[PDB]
Amino acid sequence: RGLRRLGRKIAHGVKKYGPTVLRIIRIAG
Repeated sequence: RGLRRLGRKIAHGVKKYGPTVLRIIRIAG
């Protein structure tokens, strides 16, 4: 769980979260 562009960028924070943040905001307010 390190990748953050090789594949873990498009999803992550949406597929598991719902919104999209995380790998973009990594905050999710």
